[PDB]
Amino acid sequence: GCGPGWVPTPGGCLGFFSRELSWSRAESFCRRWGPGSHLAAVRSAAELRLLAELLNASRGGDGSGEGADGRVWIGLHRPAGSRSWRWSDGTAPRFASWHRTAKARRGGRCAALRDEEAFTSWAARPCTERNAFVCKAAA
Repeated sequence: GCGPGWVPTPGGCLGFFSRELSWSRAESFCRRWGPGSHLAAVRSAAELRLLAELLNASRGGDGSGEGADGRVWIGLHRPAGSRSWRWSDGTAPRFASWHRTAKARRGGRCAALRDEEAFTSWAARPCTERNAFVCKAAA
């Protein structure tokens, strides 16, 4: 039972926010909803499809929520000093949909879903970049 403005996903609720914030500020914003809330982690292709539907908003409405107009921050990032990327919600890596090009895998330590392919892949962006974002409040 997700509140107004949020949609169901396995294990919790998704919430898209159009306000543009740096990765860190977006992650903090998500954490402010309470324990278990973070920038959304994507654990499977099925989960990504639900996210794509929410962000593209090509045919679906509830009350007062539209779709994303650009790249969207998600919970994957590479802390300074670490060689691998990790999800901000504590889940171990299991699924990844990096845009398959060398350029999309460099240029920053934070990942954002791309609007180019209707939110089906993500790329590395400067963590200071201000982008819209999506939170997942896990049960």
